[PDB]
Amino acid sequence: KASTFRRFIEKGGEFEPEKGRYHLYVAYSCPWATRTLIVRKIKGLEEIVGVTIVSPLFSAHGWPFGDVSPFPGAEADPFYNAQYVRDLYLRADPKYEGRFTVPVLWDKKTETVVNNESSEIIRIFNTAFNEFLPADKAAIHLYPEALKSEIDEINEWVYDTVNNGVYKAGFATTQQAYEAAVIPLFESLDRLEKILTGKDYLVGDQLTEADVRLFVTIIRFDPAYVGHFKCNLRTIRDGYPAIHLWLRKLYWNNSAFSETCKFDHIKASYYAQKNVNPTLVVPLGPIPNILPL
Amino acid sequence: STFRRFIEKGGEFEPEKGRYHLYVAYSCPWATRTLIVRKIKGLEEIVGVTIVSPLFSAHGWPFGDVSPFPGAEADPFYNAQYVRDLYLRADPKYEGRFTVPVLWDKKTETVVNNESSEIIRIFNTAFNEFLPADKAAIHLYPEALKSEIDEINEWVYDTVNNGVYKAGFATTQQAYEAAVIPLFESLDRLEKILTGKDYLVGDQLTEADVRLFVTIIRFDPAYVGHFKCNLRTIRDGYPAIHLWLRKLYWNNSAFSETCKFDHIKASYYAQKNVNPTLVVPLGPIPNILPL
Ligand SMILES: N[C@@H](CCC(=O)N[C@@H](CS)C(=O)NCC(=O)O)C(=O)O
Ligand SMILES: N[C@@H](CCC(=O)N[C@@H](CS)C(=O)NCC(=O)O)C(=O)O
Repeated sequence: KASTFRRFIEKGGEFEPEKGRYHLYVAYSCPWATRTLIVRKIKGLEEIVGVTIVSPLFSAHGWPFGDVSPFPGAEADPFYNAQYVRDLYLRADPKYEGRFTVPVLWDKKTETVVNNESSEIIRIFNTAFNEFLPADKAAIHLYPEALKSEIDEINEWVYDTVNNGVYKAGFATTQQAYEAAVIPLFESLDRLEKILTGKDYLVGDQLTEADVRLFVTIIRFDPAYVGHFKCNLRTIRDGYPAIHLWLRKLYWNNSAFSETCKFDHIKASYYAQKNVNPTLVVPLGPIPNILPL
Repeated sequence: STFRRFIEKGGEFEPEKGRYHLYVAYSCPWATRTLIVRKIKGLEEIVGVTIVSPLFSAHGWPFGDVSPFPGAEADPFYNAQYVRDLYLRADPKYEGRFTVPVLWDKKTETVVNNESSEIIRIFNTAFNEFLPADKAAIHLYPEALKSEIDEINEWVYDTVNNGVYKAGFATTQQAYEAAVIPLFESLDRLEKILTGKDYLVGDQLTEADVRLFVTIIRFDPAYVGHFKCNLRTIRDGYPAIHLWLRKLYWNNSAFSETCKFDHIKASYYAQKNVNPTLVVPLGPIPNILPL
């Protein structure tokens, strides 16, 4: 089901570019939301766009805030005493009938959802706030014109077979559906492994959003997807050395990627999914969550 | 286990060819012990075997005609539908568990022994009169090594053979962690023992290797994922264990001919209480890496 709040932050538009007006609601466990946290740090937007961390322990009413479901690092809603993320959506639109997903890019002025599509939120962040940033941060652009077509091409099959692929495998309820998802997933990892052989970045020998969008899946792979989602033909760390190297360089050499990566949130969210893991036990491995360089 | 008799000249169960029969599941590591030793000792035409379905049911282990699965067999002797039918033929008032392995006596129609650690010891000597000289000479629990074998078996049994189950069937975070940490500590200890060695004890194959093997061969294919025994894998975390394991599997056909990874994975991942989706993962690929 596609996200249905698809607005932008544009001069003269509904959502004028401003400092201290827009706010992200996210779960650290969610790769889609983590995309927006990574790009928020890359672009130096921490004092321009606020963030609230919901509890990673998904509930019968959806994402709870940290007062409802305490967890280290999870926060109460600062603004409306919202108890679950759905309260934000119903505040924005009492008749809303979509899903109550994170990430939420929220407008505090008009009290509505600007955009709840991670792929668009991170593109908003490329330019919408540049006037509020120092020159070096303003210049960063993870979706530049010259590389857009190439980025779109690799994004298309990474999204379908890898970003969504792990879920297609993990949430499959038949053997047939599981196999139909996990095989194209690992074929695409085989392909990414070739593309990344001898390279630090997927596109253009520079960091782009294609890297960000892949990273949020791959960083969760050995710690959660291999076991919980049965994506276990091989691991990243032992089966895919070019991807493994690319992953570790992003994580260990760029604080935007490590400081937004909370492996305890990640593992707690996935392994609390009772329909898949009814014992609710969280495995202690793999050790470590990500190997050093 | 409560049938604990032996096969001895002059005893209740005389050593004979064609009289005793094993009922086993390929998925069960305890039962696989008896299959491995059966082949090591060349007993295939002396002690029969029937393979039950790995698809454990509400009535226990079914036979292959009840719950078909490649390689699972019908009961040849009593049209048994489930393993419990053998136990109840032996003792209608039996109140124990209907476990495999079963070492069965076709003559008196009873369970001689349903304890794997004793079945494989019976196999060291009880049938030697029926064997060629080279098979007869094999003894996997020899007097000179017994004390050392017993020492390693004690903690392998407690923390590794049983440990994977203590971890996988724990229902609290606390109990899982209490089981999985000693499991991997004991793997660390075994890794040191096996560095530069082909065998755990005495530079020769013993029952200690067999009893460890049945757990380790199931480790990357099932225990890591299904039982959350995932601090590290054998193949990438434990090179000395991995080498020992691969030499046994690839160089001694008793260990490969009796290793059915499809049965192994089907049994574990059909356990609804742990894996309600019932999906069987396609990995790891391969089940065991080559030498
Ligand atoms: N297409 C959205 C997907 C966001 C999404 O699916 N988030 C999940 C968490 S990983 C969520 O909030 N699920 C709650 C639900 O679907 O009810 C995006 O990329 O931002
Ligand atoms: N102590 C016995 C254990 C045998 C055992 O537990 N077998 C399991 C399969 S791995 C079984 O048959 N479980 C059926 C049950 O408990 O009902 C031995 O080592 O032979």
